Amino acid sequence: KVFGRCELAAAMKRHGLDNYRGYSLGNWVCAAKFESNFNTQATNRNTDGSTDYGILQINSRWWCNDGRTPGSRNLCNIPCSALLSSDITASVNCAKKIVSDGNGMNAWVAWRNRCKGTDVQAWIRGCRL
Repeated sequence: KVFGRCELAAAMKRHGLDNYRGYSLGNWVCAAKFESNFNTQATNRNTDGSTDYGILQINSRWWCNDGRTPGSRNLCNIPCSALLSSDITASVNCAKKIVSDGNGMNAWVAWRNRCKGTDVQAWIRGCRL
């Protein structure tokens, strides 16, 4: 499923992301934009044999099990296929685990280079939330 901007802001808000570990709703919407263009079915294969899954492009090496990645740690305790549902819940729950660590949202390369330090509140402007 490809989410509208405001539809996504709503679902993320509903799932408890606003100000989660100090990151405002706009940071999360901006991350999803540049990671996946709001597409829940986005996939991207990597060199090391791993794959990034779903709306926030979460990687199979540490965070989810796809059965195709050597030494997967599955820290979010989910099959990577869960990250490809039209329902964003699994991606949010995994994102919460990822962001709770020292690296914060810096774990997401596209957030770090496109959203970090910008006027991210713009990403929820217009939305009735």
